[PDB]
Amino acid sequence: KVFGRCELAAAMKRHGLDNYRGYSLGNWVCAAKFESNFNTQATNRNTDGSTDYGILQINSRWWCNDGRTPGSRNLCNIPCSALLSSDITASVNCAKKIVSDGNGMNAWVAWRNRCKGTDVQAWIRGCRL
Ligand SMILES: [Cl-]
Ligand SMILES: [Cl-]
Ligand code: NA
Repeated sequence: KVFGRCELAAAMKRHGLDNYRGYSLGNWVCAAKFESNFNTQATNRNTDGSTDYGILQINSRWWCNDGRTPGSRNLCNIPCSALLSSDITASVNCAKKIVSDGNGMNAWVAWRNRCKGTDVQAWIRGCRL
């Protein structure tokens, strides 16, 4: 599923991301735009052999099982495929774990490079929230 901006903001808010660990909703919408272009089916292979999955591009080295990342963990206790669903529940639940890990939203390279320090509220402007 490819979300609209406000549609995604609304789903994220309902799943409790607005202000989660102090990150305003616009941070999460911004991260999703640049990680996945709001596409839940987005995948990207990394040099280390891990793969990023879903709307928040969650990586198999640590967070999910895909059966093909030797030596990896599955901290969210889910198959990576769960992160590709039209229903964002699994991605949000796992994202809450990631952002709690120690580095906050710096765990998302696109967030650090394209969202951090910008007017992130702009991502939720105009939305009925
Ligand atoms: Cl694996
Ligand atoms: Cl933080
Ligand atoms: Na894994």
